[PDB]
Amino acid sequence: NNFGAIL
Amino acid sequence: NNFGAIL
Amino acid sequence: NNFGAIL
Repeated sequence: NNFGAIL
Repeated sequence: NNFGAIL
Repeated sequence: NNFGAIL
């Protein structure tokens, strides 16, 4: 799971 | 899991 | 898991 920014 | 920024 | 910045 992603809980931040993947720029 | 990602809890920060992956720029 | 990542809890910081990966620039």
